Amino acid sequence: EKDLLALDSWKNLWNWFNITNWLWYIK
Repeated sequence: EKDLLALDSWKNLWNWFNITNWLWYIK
């Protein structure tokens, strides 16, 4: 129950990119 595409384990990578956090200053 832990393949490579385990969305439960990928959720960590999708949260890694916090562009909305550093993008707050691009506007």
